[PDB]
Amino acid sequence: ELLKPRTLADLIRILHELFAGDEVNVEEVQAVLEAYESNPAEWALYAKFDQYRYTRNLVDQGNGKFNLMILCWGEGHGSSIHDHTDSHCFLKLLQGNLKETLFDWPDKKSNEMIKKSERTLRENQCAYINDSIGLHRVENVSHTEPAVSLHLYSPPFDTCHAFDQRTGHKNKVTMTFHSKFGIRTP
Ligand SMILES: [Fe+2]
Repeated sequence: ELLKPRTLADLIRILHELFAGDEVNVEEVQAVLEAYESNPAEWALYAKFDQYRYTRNLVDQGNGKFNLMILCWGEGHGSSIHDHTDSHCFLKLLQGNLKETLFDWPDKKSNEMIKKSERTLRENQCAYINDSIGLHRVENVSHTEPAVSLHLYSPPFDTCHAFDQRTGHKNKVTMTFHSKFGIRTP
């Protein structure tokens, strides 16, 4: 029985129930994430920016079956084109806007990866990606406004691949947490 999360803490409680089982109802999880109304005071602890690139800040370790984290994107900060390592990946905007560009999995032949589409994710919207949908790049194209997003992955993963837009060639990247539970982890 999906109810509106009153706060980030409440959202976290609800996610624990939604992942209590072995499977994931994606539309339910997306609906719940979207229904949470971003309250900057509730997530200020996790919103740790870096001047040069976006940061990943662990919020909740889940129950074995998922991770929840907050990503902070300075003006002009973006990601590589990348996958999500056979996991569900939900992205909800907490502040500002991000541009998401979608790409197809490349062919083994070296070739330019051409975008299949792009959209602007706006405050409070929750997007979903998984490998069956494709690859994406996410960027804060704003010149004046930082962005903050809330990400949920299941199962958790700490490696992914970055793709070279010119060739489609991939390289494994190990993902790191800038902070965990509000504590900077260098
Ligand atoms: Fe991503």
